[PDB]
Order: sequence, then C-alpha cells, then structure tokens
Amino acid sequence: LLHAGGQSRRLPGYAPSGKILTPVPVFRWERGQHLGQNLLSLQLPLYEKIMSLAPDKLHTLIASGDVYIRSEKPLQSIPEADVVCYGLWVDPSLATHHGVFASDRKHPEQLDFMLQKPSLAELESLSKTHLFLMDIGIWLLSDRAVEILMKRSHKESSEELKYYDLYSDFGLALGTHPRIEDEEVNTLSVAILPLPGGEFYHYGTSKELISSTLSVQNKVYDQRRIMHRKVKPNPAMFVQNAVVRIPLCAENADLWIENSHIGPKWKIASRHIITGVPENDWSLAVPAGVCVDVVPMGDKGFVARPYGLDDVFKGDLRDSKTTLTGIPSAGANLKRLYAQREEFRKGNWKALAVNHEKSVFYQLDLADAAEDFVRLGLDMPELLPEDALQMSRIHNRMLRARILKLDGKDYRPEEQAAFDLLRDGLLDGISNRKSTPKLDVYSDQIVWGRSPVRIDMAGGWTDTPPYSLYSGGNVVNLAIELNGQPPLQVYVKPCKDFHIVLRSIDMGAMEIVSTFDELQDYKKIGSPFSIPKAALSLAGFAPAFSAVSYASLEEQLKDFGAGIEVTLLAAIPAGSGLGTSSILASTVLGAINDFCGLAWDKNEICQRTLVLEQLLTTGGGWQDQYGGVLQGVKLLQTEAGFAQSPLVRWLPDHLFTHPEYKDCHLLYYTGITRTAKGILAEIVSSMFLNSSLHLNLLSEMKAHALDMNEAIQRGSFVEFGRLVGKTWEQNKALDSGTNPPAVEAIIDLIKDYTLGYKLPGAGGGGYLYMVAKDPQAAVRIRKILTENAPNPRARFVEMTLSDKGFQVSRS
Amino acid sequence: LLHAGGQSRRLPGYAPSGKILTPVPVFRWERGQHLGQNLLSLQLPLYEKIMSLAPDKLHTLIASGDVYIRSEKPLQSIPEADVVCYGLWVDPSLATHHGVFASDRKHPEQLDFMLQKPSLAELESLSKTHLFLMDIGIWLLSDRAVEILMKRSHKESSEELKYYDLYSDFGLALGTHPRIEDEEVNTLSVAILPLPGGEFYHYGTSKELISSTLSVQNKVYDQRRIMHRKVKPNPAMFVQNAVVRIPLCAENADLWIENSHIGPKWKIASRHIITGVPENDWSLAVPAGVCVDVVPMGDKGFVARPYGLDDVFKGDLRDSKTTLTGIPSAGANLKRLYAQREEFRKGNWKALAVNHEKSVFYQLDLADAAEDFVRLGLDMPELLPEDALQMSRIHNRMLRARILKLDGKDYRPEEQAAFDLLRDGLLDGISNRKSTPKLDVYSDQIVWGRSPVRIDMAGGWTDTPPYSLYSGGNVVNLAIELNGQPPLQVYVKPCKDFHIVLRSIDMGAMEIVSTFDELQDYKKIGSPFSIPKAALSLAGFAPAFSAVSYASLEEQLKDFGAGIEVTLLAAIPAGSGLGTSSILASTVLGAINDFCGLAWDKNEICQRTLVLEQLLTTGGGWQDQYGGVLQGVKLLQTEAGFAQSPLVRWLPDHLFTHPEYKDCHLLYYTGITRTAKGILAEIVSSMFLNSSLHLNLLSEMKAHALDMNEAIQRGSFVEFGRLVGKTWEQNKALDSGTNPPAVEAIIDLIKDYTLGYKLPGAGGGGYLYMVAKDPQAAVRIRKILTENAPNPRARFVEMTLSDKGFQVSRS
Repeated sequence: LLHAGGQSRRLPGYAPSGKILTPVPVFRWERGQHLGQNLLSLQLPLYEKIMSLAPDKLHTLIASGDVYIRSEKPLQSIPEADVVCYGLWVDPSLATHHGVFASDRKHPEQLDFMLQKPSLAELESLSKTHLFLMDIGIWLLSDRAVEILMKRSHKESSEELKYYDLYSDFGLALGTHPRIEDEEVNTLSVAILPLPGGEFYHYGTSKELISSTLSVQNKVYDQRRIMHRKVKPNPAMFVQNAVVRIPLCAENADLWIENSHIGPKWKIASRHIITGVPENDWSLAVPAGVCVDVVPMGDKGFVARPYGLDDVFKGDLRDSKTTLTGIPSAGANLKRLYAQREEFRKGNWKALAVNHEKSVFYQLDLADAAEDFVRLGLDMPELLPEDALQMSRIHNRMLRARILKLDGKDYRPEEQAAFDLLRDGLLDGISNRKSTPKLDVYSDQIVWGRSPVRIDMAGGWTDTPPYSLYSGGNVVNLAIELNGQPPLQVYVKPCKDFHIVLRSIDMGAMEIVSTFDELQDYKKIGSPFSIPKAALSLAGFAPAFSAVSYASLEEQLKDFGAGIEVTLLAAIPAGSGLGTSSILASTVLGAINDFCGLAWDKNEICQRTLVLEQLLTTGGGWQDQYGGVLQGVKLLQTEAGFAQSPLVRWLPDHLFTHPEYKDCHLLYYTGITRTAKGILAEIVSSMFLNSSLHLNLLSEMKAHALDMNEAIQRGSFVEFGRLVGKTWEQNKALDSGTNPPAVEAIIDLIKDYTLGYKLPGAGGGGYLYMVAKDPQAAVRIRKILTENAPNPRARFVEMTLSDKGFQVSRS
Repeated sequence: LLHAGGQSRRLPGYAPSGKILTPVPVFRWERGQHLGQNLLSLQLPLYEKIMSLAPDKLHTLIASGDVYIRSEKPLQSIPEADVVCYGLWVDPSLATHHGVFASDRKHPEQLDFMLQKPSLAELESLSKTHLFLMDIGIWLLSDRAVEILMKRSHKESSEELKYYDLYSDFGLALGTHPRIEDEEVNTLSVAILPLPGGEFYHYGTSKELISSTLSVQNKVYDQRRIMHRKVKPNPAMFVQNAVVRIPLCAENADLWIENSHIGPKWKIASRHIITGVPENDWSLAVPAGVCVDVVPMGDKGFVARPYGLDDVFKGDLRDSKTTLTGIPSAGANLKRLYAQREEFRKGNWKALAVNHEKSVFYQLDLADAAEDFVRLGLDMPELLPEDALQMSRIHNRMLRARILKLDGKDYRPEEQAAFDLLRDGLLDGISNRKSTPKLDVYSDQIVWGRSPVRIDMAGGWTDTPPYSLYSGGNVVNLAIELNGQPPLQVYVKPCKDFHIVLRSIDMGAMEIVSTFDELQDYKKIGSPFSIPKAALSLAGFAPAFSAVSYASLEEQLKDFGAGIEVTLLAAIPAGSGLGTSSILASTVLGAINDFCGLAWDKNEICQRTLVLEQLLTTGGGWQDQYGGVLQGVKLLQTEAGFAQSPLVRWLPDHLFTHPEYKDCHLLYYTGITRTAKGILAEIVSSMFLNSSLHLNLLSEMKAHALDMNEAIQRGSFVEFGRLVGKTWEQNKALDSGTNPPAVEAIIDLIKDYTLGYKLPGAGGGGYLYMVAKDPQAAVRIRKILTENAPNPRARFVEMTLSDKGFQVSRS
C-alpha cells in the first residue's frame, strides 16, 4: 500500500480509482503509459533517493500530490536531513496558483514563514523579495519523526494531523515561524535544495495534462455518427460511436457510448455494463462542463458513481448546485479490455509509421512478445518492409528475434536473424569499396607502425552500436603509452615469394596466405591473424584480378614480388580491456595506407576500420580506435547512424602532465585475467532501444561524459577523481555487474588512500588505475607491493601520457 | 533614392508614406525605431555586403520586400556571383504562405524550378522533396545584368519587366527551367547560401509585427473617455482622447482623435488638421476591419487619402466592396511633432524605470544631449537616485557628462564626474579591505617572483569595462614566455631600516617610502614605483597603526625590522601592448601573498589586483592579468558586473607545442614605438552602452572568441590562422584605426608568406607576430632580416609557450 490520494474534487480524470488508470501517451509517441508508468518513471529517482536512513523500518515512500513533473534530477538530499523541501523560482503566476514558502536570507536552510497564493506587496513582503520556494511534495524523514509530524501520537492513538494531505497542509501548517518553535524537538538539521523549471504545472482540469502532453487522441476507435476533432483527449481503447461532441472530454474503457449529445470536459464513469442498452440513456440533452455519470439533461448537478435510471430522471436536474454522491472489478475489466488490443494496435502502429510502436521504446519486449498473441513475424515482414531505418528495420527484425528467442522457438535462428540484420545494418556503407593498385613501398624499405593505448576515463559504453541507438555517444577518453614502446607495433615488408605471410609474435608461427580464400574475413580460426585478414580488406577487391592472380594483385601492385609479409607485435593480451585488438587493426591499416599506397586519413582510416570491425563481428568498442591512435581526448560521438562517425575535438592534459603533482597519476593492477567478455557485448546488443533503464543509464553516461570534459577542462583534478569513481560506480553497480570479487578485494583495501578509480574498458579482469592525493599514492604502491600479488604481477606500469602514434617507412 | 515599394494593399500600417514612418519599439525596451532605423540595422550588413564588384557604378542596393527580418548574418556571397539567393527550411505552413524554390540535388547552386505556395504531393514533387529554398529579396548583380534582368533594354527604352516587384516576381518568373535557358547569357556563375530560422515571417496585418515585437503600447498618451487595453498597437506620440475601442488598431501622429466608436484593425490617416474640429466626424458608427480615412459608418468600403465631408457622407456606405481611392508636409509635421516630445518622454522613462530610456541603448547620445532641450542634470539626479545599477547610475551620470561635454560647457568637469562615477562604479567592492598582520618571511630569505607574458590571439577588447557592459566578454588568450627569463620578475626582502624602499631596474634609483602618505595610490609621479604603491594596498590599512607606526606596521608585522625593500624587474617597456604593467603588479601581489603572509588565491590575487587597478586609473585591460599569470587559455569573461570576475577554463596547446611544425610559431617585430595609448582607452570608455556600433562589433568579438576556442579546440591550425587575421581585421579596420602606416609597411611586405597576424593588445606600436605555412616562415625571418630594420630591432624573439609562472621564497 502507498499514496491513496486526497479528495481533489476538480479534475474530471477521477474515475473511481486511485491514480493509475487515466492512460496518457508518451512524449516519444507511444500510448502505453500513465502515472503508474509515470509513477514508475518518478519512482526510479525515488528508489534512487534511499541512502543511509535506517534498517527495514527505513521507508517505502508515499507518493506526492502531483504538481506535474519529470523535470531534472532529485537529491535534494543530505543523509543527515529529516526533511528536504523543494524550491522553485518562476513567474509569480504560479505563486498565485499555489503556495510559496519564504524565509530569511539564505532561505534553503530552515524555513521561517511562507505565503500560500501570494499577491502584490504582500508577496514583496516575503523578505527578502526573491527568496521563493515552491515544494512539490516528496520529503524524507528520520527514524523518529513519523510519530510527531504526520500521524501525531496522542493519548487516544497516533492520530494524523487533521489535515488530510499530510505533506502540503503540514508545510502550510508548520512552515511558518512555528517551525522555529517545533522542529527543534526532532533533530533540527534540515537542508533544502531548490529545483530547475522544466515541466512544472498542476492538474486542475484535463487541459493541464493536455498542455503537458501537447497533444491527444490515440487509440483510435472511429465508429460512425461521430465528430472529427483533435484537441479532445481520447486515450486508448474506447469504442466511440454515434455521439457528437466538442473537445476537452476524456473517455477510457468499459464505455461503449452510443447516441448522446455531449459538450466539453467530461468525466465518463466506468465499472458497469454501460451501453444505450440497459442504462436507457438516449434522448440526452446533456449540459456543458459537468461530469458523467448520470446527467441526461439539466443544469449543473453533482452525481457520482453509477446511480441508476430508466428515463424518468430527466426532469429535476436544472436544480443547480446540489450535491448527490451517487454511490454510498469491471474497472479491472476495463483495464483488461484496454490491455487486450493494445499489442494489436501496436501492430497497427508497427504498420502505421512502422516504428511508432516499434522503435519508439519497444519497452515491454518480453511481455510484448509473449503476451498475448503478438506475432512478430509481422515484425520480420515490416523489418523487410523495403528498407527503412535499418535501425527500425533491424529493430523489428530483432523484435522478431526477441519473440522467437523469448517465446521458445528458434533463439539461435533468432540470434542468427538478428546477427545478419545487425551486420546488414552495419553493412551500410562506405566509399567505395575500391579497386586501388597500391605501389609505394619501395623495395628496400621497412615500414614500421606503432600506437599508444587508450583508456576511457568516463564516457563508457555510450560507444558500441546500439548506442543511444544512434545517436551518438561521447566518451572522451585519452590516448596513452606504456613506458616504451607505444606498444602495438607493426612491421610490414615486401619479399620475393608470392604468398602473403602474416607473421605474429607472442603467438605467431606464420600465416602463409594466398588463396584468398574469400577475402579475409576470417572469424575462422581465431589466430589473431584474423585481424590482418581484414587488414587486407582494403576493399580488398578490384578489377580485374583473380585468385591465382594475386600474382597480378601483388605483381602489378607492389609490384615488388612479395606476397607481402606483414609482421605485427602486441605487447598486451586482448584481455586488457584496452581495445587492443581494434587499435591494432587500425594501426595496420595506417601502415597499409603508408605502405604500398592509397593515401588516406586518420579519420577515414578509423572509418574503414570500423567498417571492417563490423565483419570482424566483435561488438564495436569503437571509442578506442579513435582514442589510442590520436592523443588525449576524443570527444563527441554524435550521429551514430548509419553509422555516422565524426566525433572530434580536444582538451588539455595538462594535469596529466606539467604534472599535477598531486599524484601524477594512476597505474595498473592485474592480478586478474579476464573472463573475457562473452556476456558483456551481449548485454550491450541486448538491446537496442528495446530495453531498458539501460537506455536511461546510458544517457547519463553521456551526460557524465560532458560532466567529465567540462570538469577537467577547468582543471578540477579533485573532481576529475570524483567523476572517475562515479564512472566506476556507473558501470560496476550498473551495467555491467561482472566485476569479480577478487577485483573487489583489490578495491577493498584500498578504497582509501585517497580517492577513486575504475576499470577501463571491459572490466571483469585486465587492470585498473586509480588516483590518490599525492605520495600516499606511492604508499599505495607500497600497499599493492605488500600483498595481493599473484604472478599476474602487481605493478606500477605507467601511463605515461605520450602520444602521437603512427608509423615510419624508414628510411 | 532607394526602394520605393510595391502596391501592398493588405497591411493597415500603410499611411501614405514609404516604409519609414510606422514607429515600432525595440526588443531592448526603447520606442525610438522603425524600419528606417531597422532598415539601418539591416543596412549595416547590407553596406557590409559590398566586396569587389565594380567602380562607382557598383550599386547602392535596393531594399527588400520585407519578409521580416534580423536573423543571423548574410554573406550569402561569393565575389564572382551575379545573384545569390536565400534559402529557408521551415514547416511547410510558410510554404503555403509564400513561394518556395526547388531544384535538383544539390539545390543551392543553379535553380531549375519552384512552386509558389505549395500544397501536398505537389510539394512532394519538388524533387528532391526536402530541397526547399525561400528567398527574402536582396541579391547582388554583375556590372552587366541590370540591362536585362530588372529593367530590360527594349527598342523603346530600357523598360522594366512588367512585374512591378522586380525581385520577387522575377524569381517567380525566371526561377523555373527558363533560368537554364536564360541566365546563360549574363555570366552563369551563381551560388546560393541558405539561412537560419530566427525571426522570419511576413507583414500581412498589424498582428504580424505585433507578434514580431511580442508586445505594444508605448508613448503613452492616456486622455479620458478612453478604453484600457494592452494588445492594441499604439506607438509614440498619439494623443488618445474620448474614443472607445477593441485592440488591433494603430495610430501614429498628426492625429488627435476625439469621440468616435471604433473597433479592430485601423489604419488612421494623417497629413491633415484632423480633430473633431473641422472634419465634423463625431456620430461615428464606425464598422470593423476597415481603414480610416473616411468611413463614419457603413459596411466595408475603400476610401484612401483624406476625402472631405461635413456629415452628409454617413449614408451610402453600406454599399460594400466598392473602390474609391480618396485622393487623385503635415506628415513631416507628424514626424516633427512625434520627435518633439520623444526626449521628454525619454526623460519620463529615465524617471520611470530610470534606465528604460537610459541604459537600454542611449543610442542617440549626442543628438539626445543637444537636441532639443534634454537637460541631463536630471540624468545627474537619477544617477544619484539613491544607488542603482551603478551601471545605470554612472550611465546617467555619464549621460550628464556627455551632455555637459557635448553641449559646450564643463567637459573637464563632465569628464571628472564621469571619472569619479567610473571609480565609484568600480569602487564596489570587495572583501575586505582587511587588517592582516603579515609575518612569514622569515629573515634570511629572499622571495623572488616571476611571470610569463600574455598575448591575446582573439577576444580583444571584450575585456575592459565598459564591456558589453557588464556582461561579460571573453578573450581566450594564452600565457607565454620570452626566451628566458619569464621575465617580469620581482624580488622583495626584509632589511634593517624602517623605510619601505621601492627599488626598480631599467629606471629605478630608489623610492624611499614611509609616509605613507595616503596610502599608495599614486598616480602621482608616474615613476612606475606607482605600481608598488598599490602593491602596498593590501588593504593596506588595519587597526590600530598610524603614520609613524609603520614602525608598528612592520615592526609587529614582519617584525623583522625592514621598512621592506622590494625590487622588481621588467624586461620590456610598457609600450608593449602586452599588459606588462598589470601583470607586473599582479605578480608583486603574489609575492606579497607569499611574502609576509595573508594566504591568497591566484584568482583572488587577480581580483584584488583588478580592484586596485581601478585606483591605478588605467583602463582595466584585464584579460592579461588572468592571462599571463596562469597558462595558455583564459577563457570566459562572463559576468562583468559589478564587476564579477570568474572566467576560467582551459584548452590544449598542443599546436603551440608538440610543435606544429607547420610553423611552429610566430614572433615579433618592433621597429615601432608606441604612441602610446592616450586615445585608445578613451574610445573604450567612450563609451558604455551609449554608443555605438562599437557595441555591435564588440559583441561579435566575443562571438569570434568562441569561434577561436572551438577552432583550436579542434586543432584547425590553418583556421586558427584565419581567425587571427580576422581579429586583426576586427580591430585594425575596426576600433581602433590607429595602426600607424609604418606598421602597415611591415605588413605590406609581407602579407604574403603565407598567412596572417595581429598586433596583440594595444596596437599603435609594440610588436606583432604572425603565422606562415612552415619554413617560408624562416624565409620571412630572412625578409625582416633583409630590410625594414630600425634599431628597434627587428627580431625573432620567441614565444616559447612556457608556463606556470609564480615565485620561489627560496630557500
């Protein structure tokens, strides 16, 4: 049980329920919502609100009085406050609407007076004149003050204050100078945070919520002898027959109205078999500005829950300003009927704008798929509509996949369909794929490339299609160096012997290649020679060569009769969480771009890299490939469809250098291998804008990235460290909760000395870094020096910002 | 002679004039404006538009058809185009309003078709569907195409195209595929730039300009038997007597209406002695939606310019939809009467909100002062109202100063009043002024400070109160170093001998001081020992010391019986245009902050520095004192009242280092001493938001600063150089045009090899720097090596970014 409500005898949206059954569409063009879904949308910051109050007698908090809502974030908290109130500074029109608190300067500490609905020099006498404070009605409390404030303990019982609204009329009641007498009994420490001003007005009549939602009318049942309007608020699942109206009237479900004569602003009451069958309400000279139920004609009555007739009642109803509360399952049946054809008309919307239900939230993915009979082969069909937003096309195909996996049947084929659609989604699409006869080298030379290695301070999986979806992200990361060499360095050379040898080190015997076979493209054997395969995907076709005539390929290209032999080197395993695979591939491509020709750009290097990273079939951790190639920023992932990829600009480091020296940084612990990653990129691509609060948390990762760059763009190194630890929290506790408790033992000690950290990139193995004050940092090096030392060793490794990172072709 | 106009028989704001006499208030709350003042506001980008067309037969361009206006900047030009059209992409409501051009992809090159007022699948058949283009009607032309396009040469004469509007109906006419036949005769090269979408709608009725201006009603003549409204458009200088109305009607001047019965949307015609005297128009059953003049009663006639009556005409006027153009000095008298009491009611507004006329533009400063009898002793009085915006207070005091200087009388006292008010304006105001007994040193030590030297790449005199005014600026500058030492370095020491010796080098014998006398504070003898005087202005008072008891000051403070002896060093004269004075002072204060105590911050160092820079009485070139102390950015001057001063955040340099090496920078020529500056800071502080297009150009200096930081925040070094040369243009050709032609000979050669430059800071002496491609740069060093070498030598000096810049107190 929670907030039951007040009397609130103004709004016609008060069918005899609580506050959960007046369904209203979303701002992103879906009709599956009300306060109840919006109450959930506010409950998520409200269940976020809990921190360090009590054990099980803490709270599960009573909801508000619903000044409307969903502007920016609460907290609105310090963990030693009983109560934190809300402040709002707007034009004094909303002062004249509802009550404003005001006190001494400074006001948001401890209230001294107020004025409910202020007008002129009275409002000026709210000294100081501009210390306004408008609450909206969700407060914390201590473990004590329940027994005084709301439900005051008397000798009879713990009776409420006789104000039925506890919150608003207590703040009206106790908000004056009796607070300076009264709140000193129950732990006087109180702070107040005010609020911004987005979507804050009230729920007076239906036009309030209409103006909030800007527009109306979605099911849409259009029977006949009706009247076309727009402004009128019809929600879902109301069969609208045979009645002529003017707008402002709202009609839910368990309501099949036929042949009436109605005007503006209509409550229409449910819970009953209401037709023009047995209620006998046909010749209905219905007045204006009143609330059904029963009022066939007359002037300005008051009849509540369904009083019964046949026809006789049509006479004494011009007796105005009288009160007859017409009352002393079928509403749940209204809800059940309303939720019956919801997925049906969602399929209709998946026909209508064909993503208006699908790629708007798809939020009820599993319950949409299973319940009730939603056949997502229609989603496969409209996925293959012609071609769409392949976003939306693949979204529908993945809805089909989500059904076929989720119901029972062909999850592997559902995954295959989603995989191929995912590829096809990224198959778009680039210049050219070309034909170019590379030449340069020339013979005697050796081309050696090299590259530093990113980490990502913040701006985490705002990369990785599905992004937001499209669009964009932003990461701002860095691009730094392990002590020397950068590492990740690639050598590539001509030879004599027309078989393209891929040659690796730390693993590599060789890869003798000329077949292609396809080309290259191999997720076939994951000898990371796989990555140079794709490095031959320059295009890697052309006229007019052939399979034997790699002879022609080389031996007109290079011409330099190589069968080129290309020899990489990574220093670190791919269990880094440093994107080393991606960076490595990119670096090879830069070497090719030098190597025999084709003349490209850093950016389009990374473009074509990402392009082949598609067919590399790893989830495109893509932040890195701009990161570790370039220098210490990234920033701005922006467009992400389909997939467009700028993202650039810069930042000073400079507090990673000129160095801080308030440490003067951060540095390394593996003791932990990776798992490696086989669930992580799943949770990424499960899903797109399908699910869930993922998408939510993703969005403020982006926000926190802009937080990051502004922070260190000012140089708040101490706050840089805060935001680092925040990002850690923002992924550890968030997606993805995989960080394996040995990591947490390395966190455990220390956590202390001084400040935060993160795992870069992947998480679940690899290695951290962390910032401290200053040489206590070196004593932390002494700490990890002391213990916690498996043979994955436990080092200072630095990191070492040092960067440009490219190639030589020397000499 | 210019744009006379079209027929345009819709808008009631068409009293028989051109387009200059329907006065409308400004967005910044003054009523002294119309298109004519707004035509000037558009004329300034229009006279900006001229570049490289012709000699004296170039143009002085015909004005537009007035889709309304004053969104963002034109150009909208390449200097080889005949005609550049305007593009606009909005909702197709304004497509249904007025004509849209559309062509192939890409559209903004050479037009192929159009559709005037498009509707549905017709508008979709503007292939490609979203290639819209809405012109607003000011084009260039070649030196040729006058004789074809507008006023086509025939055998009779050079007759116009029979379209009376040349522009709009020619673009309707020639904008189709007949352009692909026709515009190939007259230098076919044409490009098009589209536009943004701020304030673009039309002038259909009065509500259009009302919605544009959002609000109405300023003179305000309120006679009796009238009706209170708001929405009605009454401009200035209309005595409104004895008539009852509904809104939407507009009334100018030479109009003293009494006792009529009028409704909405009224043209009211001038040029005549119109009272209820001799026109005899009293019993006036005036209809709705028609245009005075003459219509006493009736239904929907058409009577133009003043047809004459007595009473008899009141009968055959229900003869609707008839045309009787009532026509086949006193309007200039209306303008003269309207401009008579304008300064009177400006004084009333200078009483009303007391800056609503004053510190809103004060734009007509000299003509406001002189014409006609505006006595600005009222501006002195309301300057001393109590205390105000001392912005507005000092603005009014300076309006008084502007009058007293400008009329004749007491310019020096007017300057004195403005000077004292300027001080008093900056006298506000800081913590504390304190009392602190500094202690630290200790004895044996020597405290040595040091500092690098700013230049300002862009973001020029957006510093320097008056800023915008208040608020703010932004400069982003750098903070760099001459080869070594930083210079500007200060030594300060205890001694034995209780007389505070200021000791300088390159000039300094000594300054033996203990008197104070005041304290310190000396614009008295400009031995730059003056600057250390203010450096003793710590506060520089306290309890409970006295004049002899600097004995107490020192000899309890330090205690260390010094009479402290403080010894600076500048390397460069104050004729640098590098703010060296200000930086120097600040550095001393940092040394004091170390020196004997008081424990401050960089920022509040600079705060208190600026505070004393007030009493230093130089115009506060203030950018520098944050600049050259800190490192290579500044950025964000923001608040500038009263005067608030954050301003911080950062940027990478990084293309001033890791160096470019596409030169890998810029460096020095004096051959020129300064004048020095005695007119420059005048033109700054002449004026505040008084005058002129200064304020305009100032604003886009700020814009160009954000341009700057974004540019090099991405690393567009080539465009960095563009924006440098732009800033040069933006001050040389702009405020202030003082750069003395020897400088321009050093510009002359080179200008060339490759790119631009500026004088930092002051200008009019000192030394530049300039960027080139790369080693052609060194050949420029060879160029200045070759010639142009006075004994103010002609060097490479670098610059040398190298920076933190503070102090030692070693050991």
